[PDB]
Amino acid sequence: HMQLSSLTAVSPVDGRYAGKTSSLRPIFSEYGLIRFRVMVEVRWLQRLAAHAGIPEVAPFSAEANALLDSLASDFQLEHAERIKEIERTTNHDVKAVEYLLKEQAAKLPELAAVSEFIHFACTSEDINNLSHALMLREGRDSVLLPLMRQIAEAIRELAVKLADVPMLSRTHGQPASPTTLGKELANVVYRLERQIKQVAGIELLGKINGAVGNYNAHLSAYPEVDWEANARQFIEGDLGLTFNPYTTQIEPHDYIAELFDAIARFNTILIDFDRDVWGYISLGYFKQKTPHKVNPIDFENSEGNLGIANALFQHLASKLPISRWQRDLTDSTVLRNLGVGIAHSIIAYEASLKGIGKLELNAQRIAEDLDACWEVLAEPVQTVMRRYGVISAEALQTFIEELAIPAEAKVELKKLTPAGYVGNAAAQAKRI
Amino acid sequence: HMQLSSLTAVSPVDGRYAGKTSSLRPIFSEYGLIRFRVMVEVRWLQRLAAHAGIPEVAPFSAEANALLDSLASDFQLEHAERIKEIERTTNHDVKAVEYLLKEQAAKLPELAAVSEFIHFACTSEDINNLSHALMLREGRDSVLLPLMRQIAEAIRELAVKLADVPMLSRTHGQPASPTTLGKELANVVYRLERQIKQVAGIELLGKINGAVGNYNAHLSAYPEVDWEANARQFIEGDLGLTFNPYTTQIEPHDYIAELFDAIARFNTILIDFDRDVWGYISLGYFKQKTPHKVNPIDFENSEGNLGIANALFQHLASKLPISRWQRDLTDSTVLRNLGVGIAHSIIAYEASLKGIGKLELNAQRIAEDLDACWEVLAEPVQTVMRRYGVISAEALQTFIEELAIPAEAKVELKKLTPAGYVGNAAAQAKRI
Amino acid sequence: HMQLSSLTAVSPVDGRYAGKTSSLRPIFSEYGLIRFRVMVEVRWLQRLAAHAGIPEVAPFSAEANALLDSLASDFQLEHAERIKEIERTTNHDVKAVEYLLKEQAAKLPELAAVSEFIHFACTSEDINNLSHALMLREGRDSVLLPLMRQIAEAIRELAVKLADVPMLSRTHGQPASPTTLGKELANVVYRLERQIKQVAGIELLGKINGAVGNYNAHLSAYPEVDWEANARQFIEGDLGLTFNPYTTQIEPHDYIAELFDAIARFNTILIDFDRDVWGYISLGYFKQKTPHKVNPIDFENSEGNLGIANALFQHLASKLPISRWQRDLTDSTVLRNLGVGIAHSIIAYEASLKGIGKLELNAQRIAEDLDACWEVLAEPVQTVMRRYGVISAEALQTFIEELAIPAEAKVELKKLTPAGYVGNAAAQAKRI
Amino acid sequence: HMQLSSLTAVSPVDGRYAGKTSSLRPIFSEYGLIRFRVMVEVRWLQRLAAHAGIPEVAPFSAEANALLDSLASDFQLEHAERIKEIERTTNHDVKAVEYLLKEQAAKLPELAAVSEFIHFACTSEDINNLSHALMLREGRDSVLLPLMRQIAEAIRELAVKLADVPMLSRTHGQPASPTTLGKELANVVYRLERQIKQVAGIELLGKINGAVGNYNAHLSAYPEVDWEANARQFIEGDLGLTFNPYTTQIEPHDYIAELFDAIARFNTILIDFDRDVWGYISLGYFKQKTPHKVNPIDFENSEGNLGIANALFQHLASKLPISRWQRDLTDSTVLRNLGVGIAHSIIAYEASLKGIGKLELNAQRIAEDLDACWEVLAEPVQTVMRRYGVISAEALQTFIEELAIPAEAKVELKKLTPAGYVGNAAAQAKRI
Repeated sequence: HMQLSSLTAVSPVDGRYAGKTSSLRPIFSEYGLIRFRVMVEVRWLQRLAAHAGIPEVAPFSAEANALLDSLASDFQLEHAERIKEIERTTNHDVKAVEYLLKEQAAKLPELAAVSEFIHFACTSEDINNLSHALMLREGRDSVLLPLMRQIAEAIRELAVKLADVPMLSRTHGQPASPTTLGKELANVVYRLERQIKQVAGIELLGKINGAVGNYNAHLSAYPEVDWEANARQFIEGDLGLTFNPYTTQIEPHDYIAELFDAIARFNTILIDFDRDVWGYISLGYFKQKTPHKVNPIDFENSEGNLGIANALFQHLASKLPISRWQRDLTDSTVLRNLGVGIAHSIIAYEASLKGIGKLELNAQRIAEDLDACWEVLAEPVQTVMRRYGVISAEALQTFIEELAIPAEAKVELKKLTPAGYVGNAAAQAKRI
Repeated sequence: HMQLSSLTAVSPVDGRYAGKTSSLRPIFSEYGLIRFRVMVEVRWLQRLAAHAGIPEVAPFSAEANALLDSLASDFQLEHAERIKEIERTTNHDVKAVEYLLKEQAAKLPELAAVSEFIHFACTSEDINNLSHALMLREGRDSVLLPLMRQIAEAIRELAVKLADVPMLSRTHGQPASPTTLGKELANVVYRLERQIKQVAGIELLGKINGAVGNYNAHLSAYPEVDWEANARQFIEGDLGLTFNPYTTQIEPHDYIAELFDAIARFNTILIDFDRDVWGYISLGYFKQKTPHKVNPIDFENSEGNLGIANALFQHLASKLPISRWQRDLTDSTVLRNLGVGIAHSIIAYEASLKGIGKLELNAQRIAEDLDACWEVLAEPVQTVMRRYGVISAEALQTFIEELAIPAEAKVELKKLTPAGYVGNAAAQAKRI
Repeated sequence: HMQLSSLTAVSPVDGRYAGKTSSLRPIFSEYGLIRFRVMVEVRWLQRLAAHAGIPEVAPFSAEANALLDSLASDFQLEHAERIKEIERTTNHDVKAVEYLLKEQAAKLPELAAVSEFIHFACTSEDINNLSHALMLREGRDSVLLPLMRQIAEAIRELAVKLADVPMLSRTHGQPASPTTLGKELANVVYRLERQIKQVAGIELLGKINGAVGNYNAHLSAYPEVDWEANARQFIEGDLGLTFNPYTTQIEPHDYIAELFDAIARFNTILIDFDRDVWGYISLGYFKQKTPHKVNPIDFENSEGNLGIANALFQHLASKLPISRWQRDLTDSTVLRNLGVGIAHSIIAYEASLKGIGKLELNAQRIAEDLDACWEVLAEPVQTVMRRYGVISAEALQTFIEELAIPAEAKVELKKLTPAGYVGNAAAQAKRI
Repeated sequence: HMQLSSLTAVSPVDGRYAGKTSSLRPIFSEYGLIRFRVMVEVRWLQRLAAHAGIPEVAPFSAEANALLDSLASDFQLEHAERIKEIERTTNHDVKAVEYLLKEQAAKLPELAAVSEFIHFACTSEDINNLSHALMLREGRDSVLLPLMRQIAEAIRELAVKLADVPMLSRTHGQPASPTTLGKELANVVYRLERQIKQVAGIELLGKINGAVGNYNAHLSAYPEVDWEANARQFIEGDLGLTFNPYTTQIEPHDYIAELFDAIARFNTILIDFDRDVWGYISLGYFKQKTPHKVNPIDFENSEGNLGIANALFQHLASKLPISRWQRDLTDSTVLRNLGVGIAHSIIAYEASLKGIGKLELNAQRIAEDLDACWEVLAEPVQTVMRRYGVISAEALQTFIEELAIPAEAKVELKKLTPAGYVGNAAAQAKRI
């Protein structure tokens, strides 16, 4: 038997790439799950204390709220370790959270007096689903989106820098009408930013409604309380999530599919970018900074990890929203992997950022391919001939002068070179 | 060699289920692709005719517009057959569309005079991408969304009808706090309608910008025309699509991934429904209308086709937005399958609708399971005991009377039966 | 409503590519399913006639066997059309096959006398599973494997032809130790032929054992007959398939997953080849026969169709072998698509063959890249230095002469050029 | 920042399920990769020492082989830690292995004398591909296959125990001809054992041929050595793997797809079993040992993990065998996940074994459903009537006596009960 460390970890998420994924440890690990379960339970008790229709839980003093707030906003590793020890006796992970809170409540008579209202009328999935939404919110807002925007801005900076650099296009791998290198990078920024907006806009849904979605227990004890209004206030007001009014025992997980589908679309664009840049490197269009070749390993590591991320995202999106009758428990183990596709994504984003920072233009190779391709000028000549109802630089001057076009058109056509035939690529690139 | 018919078709889309998919023949077949290519080319010529900066194409008479409008809005099978014959000579499908329009333009001297402006400055993908967006728009709006809404409304009608029918819940397959059958159906309506809104809201993106995205040819012939403003007017104003300002030779297909991801999420909810209903049938909770068992074949046929649809949607979403450099042509053959996942979806939707229409409540079996499960009343008794700081119908009356709870609580608790312990399921179901 | 033809077909299997998939119409269409159902039923009746333990069915005369053999080995479209008409009354597809055979048996008093033994003791899935295995056998052996072997042999011919052509290798897109173009093609042949052997070796499993796998009905009527021995004789001896002794109502479909996984592996190698050849074309290493560029469209069409084929193969392999309890009917509709992944595969194989036939070496471009890369000779110099314990052609001659290596080694090292540094690539390529 | 432990690990492979996956730490972690790289390098040096055509490396003394054998067969964590420290200076993981071996060789003048032949003529992928094959071999043979066989034998034991227990079948969820519970379990054993044989039979392929597959460096230094024969001897003879004679820089990874496809097929059968058992539990056919319901959580945890395993297996099988030209490096990061699908598989296998061990027959519920379904006897009555050319127990006795069948048939038919109508299910189950 070998002790666990990054050297011995089976998955490279916590192994080879442990340093790239460490920002997810407070969020998606069992520690993070425990952290958010504690937060939800604490806030639920505070909600009952604030609710005048639940007189059995009175408003808390500053002293009692200080203790509760410390558990919900300054959670310590020792609390999670204690919950793991408690779970040895409860054989149930959410019940262990309840008992930790009961142990903490025993420190103050004011909290001990209402210890039986911890988890009041709740089912385990009331705590779990809100925890998952809060985990996804923190992962999305504090880790994933910042890296996504860093990629977009890094590519934008290069697109503007290279906006005026003419470059031969390749369609089906072969010469095509010219563009600029900055324009080809700007195209990627625009696609990535569409998906960033979609990722940021996904509603993160939560519920709190008891065993099967119908507030049965709540209404047996407190028939006069509007539990649906309380649930919406708790979820939207206290927790800052979006309310899901119709559920079974579980929140149905459609929004997780929505979020993972959006991240996967961002990742697909980044795969396309990683492969195109690998190709530009193979052509010698980029070189090493400070010609020394640039090794494309960072783009390749990114590409490999994005494919794994997307395979996990696709599976979770396809499988999570199917649950037998009022639920089966297959989702419990699967939801322990909410951070794994995110981990492979952020490994890839860091790698793509590292690769982008190594890129320096090799203008000589770019110009070499463009000047060797005067065939790209057949298209503008044909289009000008077509307007007026009608290869080498030397041949172009004699051909154009013999055309039945206005002399002003011949003057501009005769000045045409492959590097000049870029349309409005540069203006489009500059304003990305 | 065997002649093609629905009996000999290799794919069941045009074979066994030809009658279920016939509404897609005007849209996603090669006929539909040709139809929309013709429409785009006609509208492009009309756009140039309306554009004062393109004086070489003057506004058309009513007579000339009548001919053009007939091709763009009353397209005939004979025109598509002629395009297929022309393609034998052009060896190029978009070029065959151009030649058909040139043949039609030859009928009127006014149109013949501008025949060289058909396809002016366009690349094949300018026509193809707009065609694909228009195909997806018609398929989504006229075929897919109506069926999706029919499913939601059919389930809503049953949910309201059955809103008051108490039913034992099953979590991990085993008895749980009761609900109503109508509530369990209402949950599905709510999920489906979220995805319907997402499907309807996807932007269908188009571009028209020449060979590589930079208007190179347009600007060589007409340097003074604002071609980007013209493209947005054509796409948003004339065609009613959403403009994509940054592309390569192809429109990058991210929006197709967005649309297919949304349809797939709807389909996942419907798989979940098909399987749950199969389970309710297995329990005998539904019977045949007009007890005669109901055969669940329609739900099973739906479930099978939804899985195929989603596999195709996932592949197209994952693969289409990756294209080498300024494009490779792998997307051309793949985009001929835009209607195939939609076809399997609508086969499944029709089957689910047929199955829903066969369902009739078997109240005896539902009540039998509920009355045989007094264990579900432990939860409300525990919760009431918990509020006040504290199985059979006969045992419940003696147990409750011995509790230290207010007599008003004992009166309500003693009246508890499994069929009565439904929380607010009925009110939630009725307002779906 | 539009009449069905290849122009109006929704799926390109029977649409744009109808001419490429027509060889599957006798096999995987509803016609093919019907054809094989008839074959199985006829052979089953003949098996009972030959079985001395079933005296109620006596051996058939030559006249009666002539009629039966015509249905089982010279099946006509009119019989399938009649079965479709009969199905309008039976509302059951296998029952319609039974009634067609009863109608044919009515033509001869000898067959009419035993018409009630058509389908004797069978369940629908006894007929269906054997039909599916026979469909897969004919599709694999008569269509798929011949095309797979054609690809392997076409690449082999080019590998041997080009075995001596030195070529710069590219690892991570950048120059690496040289190989020969023929060697790089030979590598593909070897991989493809491994998968061909695996495809050909899959056992195609069948069963015939009544409603749930236990011969219940057979044993009630004929308790003294060894029905398991009869089933193995029918399946292995009469039909030439492999016997599956343990099933439920359905044959469990694991072997279909085995077969589809093997075809998918062949297809993955072919995708890799299609993309590598697209790359060699982009480098100008191949040109058009009879330099004129070769358009790589055939490789791109192949690549696109292989991805679709593999997505369908993966879904059917993953979903078919899961069936609720003694079976659910979701497999029935899915198995109508057995030929669809095969269809996309053979579309791709034909396209790859067409592309291979267009390839002609462009020796000038290949030699140009090799001579411009003397850096590849650092590896052999280092290795020779390492053996004995120790860039340009002019610099290499002076560097080698100063080394403390045997003079015989310096003579061979000084003769080193990039095009000569190919190891044993040519000998490996020639013997593929 | 949080220190890594099982509590803080992002992936549940090394987190919640660390205790279930610990047997993979010596194999698939970075430690395991390093361990096998060291083994391959040591054995390669020993191969050169044994090769008379490489006189520069003489046979090793017992003392020198003792040191080398200790590194290759008694590898210590401290060696892997040292390699990680060395990698800080080399910036290259395989080069760090080379330097560790050079440091160890410095301990003995005999080994120091040939330190420059460590890694002689090798490329990094020569070491990596053999390491991967050896990792897969140990994972398959020492961890995966033993658990797979444990599942098969555990189900076999229950199948034989329950071989005589009659049970109503359910097809499309509804009553069907009876079977025995042991027969339904035996069906699973047979399917699982077919896949076990396939998993065990996959060839694990290796190569050792330098930078691009052509032995370029080897032949420059030792033109007279048969390096292909040496490679086959090393791989098949010294390492016990299967030789792959045609590769590029990488071994192409087809065999990894073969292995992962086979494991995935086993896993699909186990998903089917997990779901069927969940269903039998929901029906009350199994209860808790020592009626107390059995909670199906172990089957649900298994089912969830099998789906994740298969998604990873499918992705690696589909992506690994595609590598640009003579290779791209996307496979390097992906191959760090070789153990992750295996980890989710063994988590699921342990869970399924735990669930199987909790199952105890509830004969009362099984008999209750069977006796309430006399409709299953229509099939045997119809079949007997059909042989001779022709519901309740009381109605069956009067109906059978009125039939024109031999009196011996009526005596056996009149004795028919649903629980007796099991065909040969029991004999098939007993011999599994």
